[PDB]
Amino acid sequence: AVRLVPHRAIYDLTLDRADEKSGISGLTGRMVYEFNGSACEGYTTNFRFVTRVDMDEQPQRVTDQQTTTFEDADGKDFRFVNKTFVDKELVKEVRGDAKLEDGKTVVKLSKPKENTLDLKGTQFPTRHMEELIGKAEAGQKFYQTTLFDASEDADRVVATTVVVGKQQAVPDDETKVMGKFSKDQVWPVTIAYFDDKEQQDGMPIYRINFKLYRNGITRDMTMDYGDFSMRGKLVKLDIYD
Repeated sequence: AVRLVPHRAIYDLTLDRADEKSGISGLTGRMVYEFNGSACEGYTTNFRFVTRVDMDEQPQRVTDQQTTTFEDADGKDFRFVNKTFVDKELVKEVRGDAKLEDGKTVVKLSKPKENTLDLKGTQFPTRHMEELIGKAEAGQKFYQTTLFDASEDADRVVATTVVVGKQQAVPDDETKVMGKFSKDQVWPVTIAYFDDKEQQDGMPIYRINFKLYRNGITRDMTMDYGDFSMRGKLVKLDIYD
């Protein structure tokens, strides 16, 4: 019984920490997230991820990831498109479908190649987000689950461990931008992503920390990619009707 609010949110990306291994000297970027739909309607998610990464030796590299998804009301279907541009050239495109039928996840992909995949039964991003809020509202602070998000190659189920903290409402730069929801409580949330196939030290493949609102909005993002981490700060929030 969670009602995610339709909105457009623009985040400004900055470099948090850089490993020597990474070779990254700078990273500025932006992310634009738009989410619309309804339990009756369904959910449409549009997002673009742009990172300008500086390398000392090399010329700048600007990666633009553009994606669009749709998830059905019942949460049994999930349509997805992944485009990735490197210095303005489309270098990767991922496009397919997945359905929740027979406690299995059948993934039908249009691109790069035409392929079907029976995977482990799971949940999709809107449902998972909804479960995160519910568990949080009901006082839960630690749990394990799986997810299919159609990121990277869209060929697997990811185990996600969620850790929730105490509700806080500390006004910051992000809050001023938001408006009416600016004075609402948030839950600190850390999601660590694990894959069964291999872990270097049982390390998660990716980890993100964020502050989450009851209505699905999030801010104060930090993405740990391993060697390097990125920061995402909300800079503009548009609340739809």
